[PDB]
Amino acid sequence: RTTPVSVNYHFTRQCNYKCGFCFHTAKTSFVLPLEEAKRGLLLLKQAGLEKINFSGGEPFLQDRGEYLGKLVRFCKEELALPSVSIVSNGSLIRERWFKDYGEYLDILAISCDSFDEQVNALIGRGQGKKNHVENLQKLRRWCRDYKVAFKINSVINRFNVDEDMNEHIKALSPVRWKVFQCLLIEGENSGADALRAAERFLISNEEFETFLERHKEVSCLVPESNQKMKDSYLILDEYMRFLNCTGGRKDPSKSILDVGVEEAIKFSGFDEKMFLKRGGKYVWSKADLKL
Ligand SMILES: Nc1ccn([C@@H]2O[C@H](COP(=O)(O)OP(=O)(O)OP(=O)(O)O)[C@@H](O)[C@H]2O)c(=O)n1
Ligand SMILES: Nc1ncnc2c1ncn2[C@@H]1O[C@H](CSCC[C@H](N)C(=O)O)[C@@H](O)[C@H]1O
Ligand code: SF4
Ligand SMILES: [Cl-]
Ligand SMILES: [Cl-]
Repeated sequence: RTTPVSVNYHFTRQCNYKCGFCFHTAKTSFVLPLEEAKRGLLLLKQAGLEKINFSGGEPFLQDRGEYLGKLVRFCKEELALPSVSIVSNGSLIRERWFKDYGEYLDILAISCDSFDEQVNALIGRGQGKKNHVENLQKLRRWCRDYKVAFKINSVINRFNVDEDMNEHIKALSPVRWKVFQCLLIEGENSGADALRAAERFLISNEEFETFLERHKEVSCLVPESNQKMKDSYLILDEYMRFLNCTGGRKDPSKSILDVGVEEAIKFSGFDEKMFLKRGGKYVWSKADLKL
């Protein structure tokens, strides 16, 4: 009964950053061959896909960004998907990629948890070599130049919960600013079998709400508490298995490449009502936006 309208494909678990709360960790080095990823994406389109978001891991890592670029163009041009988006740490994105693939990308989301360099060092977002605020503005201006909608994602955690980001976010003029409460996922950032330990990053719901109220002036803010975020996505892992988070883990279905979309998605644990409640359906085609 679940139509895969908007799906996240975490095609790699490799990353070049070390965020201490990371909930999608470097557990394998498996990435599908490009042709098999395309086959899976076609299956999703035949099942009703409208929006694909490429995630990870850091999606720009694979084949020096060309794997991601080829999938972006395939989805936009061959599948005719209404929306093709990416969530990225932004560290590896070069102007050449915009020249080659930007036409086909609706939305580029860059994760930015703080505009303070010491906070980003506490979190593990890079090694502070780049001027982070300038790099974000550089990507934002390339999104302007190459006509891609710009989005920012922030994880609200112990180290940025008191931060005032109003001016910095407005200066980047995003179409969408997703504000996530830091989320615990067993086997990723919690428990004995996890590469990360997010407990020391967590904040209460009350603290999260205080952050939201501080940023009411930002029109593009989309808030996601733990309850709004945990089960409200369709998440495909690097084997194109749906990850079910209803048990606090990322429990994989069988692969859509083996059993098909309809069989696998029955085990996704997707909460469609919450997907809608958090604003998961929106004007997501850049051709329908005013950039
Ligand atoms: N329990 C969860 C919930 C979400 N995610 C991942 O967290 C990221 C959230 O990024 P977001 O910008 O919200 O994803 P989109 O699908 O692009 O969001 P939207 O379409 O609402 O803009 C996604 O890769 C999602 O799959 C996750 O790994 N585990
Ligand atoms: N424990 C956690 N709770 C909430 N959001 C988290 C999280 N760990 C990671 N995220 C967010 O989930 C999204 C996808 S993470 C993978 C994409 C890319 N490496 C990136 O960081 O943007 C990012 O916006 C990231 O900041
Ligand atoms: S949240 Fe940080 S560590 Fe996790 S995949 Fe994104 S950049 Fe990498
Ligand atoms: Cl079609
Ligand atoms: Cl919320």
